Amino acid sequence: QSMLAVHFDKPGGPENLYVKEVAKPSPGEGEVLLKVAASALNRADLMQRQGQYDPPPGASNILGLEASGHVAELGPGCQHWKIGDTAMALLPGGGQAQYVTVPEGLLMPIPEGLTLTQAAAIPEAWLTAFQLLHLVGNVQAGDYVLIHAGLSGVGTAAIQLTRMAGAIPLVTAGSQKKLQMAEKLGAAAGFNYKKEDFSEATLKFTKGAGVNLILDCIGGSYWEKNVNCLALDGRWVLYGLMGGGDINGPLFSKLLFKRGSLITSLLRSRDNKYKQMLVNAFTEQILPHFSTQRLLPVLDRIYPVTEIQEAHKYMEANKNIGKIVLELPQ
Amino acid sequence: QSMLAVHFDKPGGPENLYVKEVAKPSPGEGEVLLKVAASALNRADLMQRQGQYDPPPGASNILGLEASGHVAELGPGCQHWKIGDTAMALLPGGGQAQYVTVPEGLLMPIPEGLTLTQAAAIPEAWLTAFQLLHLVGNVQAGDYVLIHAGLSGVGTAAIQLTRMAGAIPLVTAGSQKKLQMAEKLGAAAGFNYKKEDFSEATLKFTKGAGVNLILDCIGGSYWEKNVNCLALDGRWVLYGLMGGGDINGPLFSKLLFKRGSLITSLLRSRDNKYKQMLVNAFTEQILPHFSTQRLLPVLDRIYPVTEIQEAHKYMEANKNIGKIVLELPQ
Ligand SMILES: NC(=O)c1ccc[n+]([C@@H]2O[C@H](COP(=O)([O-])OP(=O)(O)OC[C@H]3O[C@@H](n4cnc5c(N)ncnc54)[C@H](OP(=O)(O)O)[C@@H]3O)[C@@H](O)[C@H]2O)c1
Ligand SMILES: NC(=O)c1ccc[n+]([C@@H]2O[C@H](COP(=O)([O-])OP(=O)(O)OC[C@H]3O[C@@H](n4cnc5c(N)ncnc54)[C@H](OP(=O)(O)O)[C@@H]3O)[C@@H](O)[C@H]2O)c1
Repeated sequence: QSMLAVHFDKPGGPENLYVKEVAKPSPGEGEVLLKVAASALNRADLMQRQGQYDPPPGASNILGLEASGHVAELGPGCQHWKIGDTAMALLPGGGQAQYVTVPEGLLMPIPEGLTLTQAAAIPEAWLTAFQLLHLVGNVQAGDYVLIHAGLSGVGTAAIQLTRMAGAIPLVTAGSQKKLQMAEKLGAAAGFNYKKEDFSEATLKFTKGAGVNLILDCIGGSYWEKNVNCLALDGRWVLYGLMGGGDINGPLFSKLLFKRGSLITSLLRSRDNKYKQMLVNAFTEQILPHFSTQRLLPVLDRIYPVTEIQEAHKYMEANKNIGKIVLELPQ
Repeated sequence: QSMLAVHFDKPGGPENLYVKEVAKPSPGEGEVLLKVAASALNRADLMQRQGQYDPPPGASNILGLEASGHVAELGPGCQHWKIGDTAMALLPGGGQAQYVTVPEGLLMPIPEGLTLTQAAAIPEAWLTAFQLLHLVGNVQAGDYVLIHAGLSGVGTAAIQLTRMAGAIPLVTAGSQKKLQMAEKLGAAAGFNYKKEDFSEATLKFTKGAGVNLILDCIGGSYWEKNVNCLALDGRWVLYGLMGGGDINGPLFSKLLFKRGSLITSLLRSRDNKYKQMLVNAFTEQILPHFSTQRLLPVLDRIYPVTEIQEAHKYMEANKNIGKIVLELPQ
């Protein structure tokens, strides 16, 4: 069989996005085929669509870093999961489509009480936020954590995970509205990067001690401000370059002066061993809290997958607060 | 009593250095007074003398980040150490003098068989190298470790400690001679930063995988080269800014692409708790290997403390291979 999948022939704007009848993949050894109910947009999608962000080698060229669905088929050497079981997955790509193969290790249960659509807002944002906060930035209770793009899907995951880890989430965002949501999800403070200097506001908030952890998906444009409000021994976790990757200035002096760590994370390009570790770590540590202090997947808009174009337009606009989810015909 | 101590009234060149009769300090609570036999030069001394590098608050304004000597007196509340016991210490300053107080936790035994003078070449270089390699850069067996200023005192410590940890030390240095020493101390490779591009040579040596750990005391001037030859997941340990602290270019893109960590270490500015931890860690893990695969303090020149001027001149010249040690009249 073939399947319906989000597709763009040439990179460029959202205009290039359509849904196409494409080859339904086949489970290789040790993976399941997920019949996707929903996949969410990630920023990676916009950049991949723009042709800046080629997918990882081995990963499928189809958009979609995550998917919730039903275990359709099973590859050889499986393994726990039944054919029919609803699950969500972190994917290296291929989620904005009706099927996607997933190594069963990365399949996560859909938390009791959540819809497939809500669950589609979890894998990427939350495994990343979790990766950033625990594995990479090593957040401890009492840490002040500065979360940029606070109402990105990752941002909104991070705010909550920061709280869950007993840490103090400070967010930035470019919208009055977004900050309000951030506060509603647990942000101890929200700074509007268009309206004030988040560096001076953070030091204010932290009584000059600064932040132990910066989750930075902006990078360059925010670098001076970031190192400035970094605490001594502060982990500065760079995981996006929305504000460019260029640096011009005394980053080394400034970072060294703060005994700073500029730790970079990518998750998409990681190997299975790492993702399974993360996903096992996440499944044990974080996932159960989507049912219970309860973790809330933050969905902004749901689109049918045929409206991928308008979904990308919408995220390109930075209008979304948390996850834009795309629903696949079944 | 007063004592003879290295001193500079105004910062500037080595010309400003003399030995002066200064106040002999008094052990505060929980510290010992060390009668210094030898102290070594560190680069910190040249910068402190130049007035770039003020000493830590609380620390003495006298040069000398280390000292070997004899426990002269004991403060109240001691934790082990007797008055007369020979010991060496990591110091925040005050070592290039006839006495210096030290929290007994930072006093380390002088390895059986080493002279006080040789021991004076250990604390700083080796506690730093150890800090950099284990606590900060977390070296594992099999790691390729790129050590810049390979025949700095730290460099020469690091080469050996890298080997001890089962890691592969690659060094850079600006001297044909220095590389030879580096090889003699265990450097798997030596690159001459004046004669070749250490980035292309390192990738060559590492068959394109690059280095898991860069001990970088140069920083800016070497940054492009450094991130270039960094391995995936590579810790880039910045602990000096000899080659400037300015960055101009896509460090973030390049680092993020390598899932690099730019981790900065300072040791001088650390609190006692940290230094004791480090020193206990070092004393348990590394110190015994100065007697036994045997760790060799690398002394280049010994000067009497009255020749501090010529010692600083000598280090300012980058002529030293390993530690320039200064001996104090007794
Ligand atoms: N490397 C990894 O492991 C990994 C994994 C997943 C995602 N990411 C990255 O994490 C970030 C968010 O991902 P997502 O898909 O959840 O994001 P999203 O849903 O697109 O939200 C991102 C938000 O970034 C903010 N932003 C954009 N440009 C900015 C700028 N120049 N300065 C300040 N803020 C800016 C916008 O909100 P406001 O301006 O209103 O706050 C935008 O809504 C992206 O950089 C993405 O590339 C990284
Ligand atoms: N932050 C900390 O925790 C800490 C603690 C102790 C020391 N340090 C730092 O570690 C470095 C070495 O300390 P040390 O006292 O052992 O050093 P040292 O005895 O002075 O040796 C340093 C060597 O650096 C090399 N060098 C100088 N400028 C350079 C440049 N622009 N490019 C490349 N190489 C250059 C020179 O040798 P070649 O050019 O011939 O190789 C020089 O001999 C210094 O940067 C010092 O500040 C840091």
